[PDB]
Amino acid sequence: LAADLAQAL
Repeated sequence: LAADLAQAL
């Protein structure tokens, strides 16, 4: 999940 969110940056 983290990678799925962190992509925003």
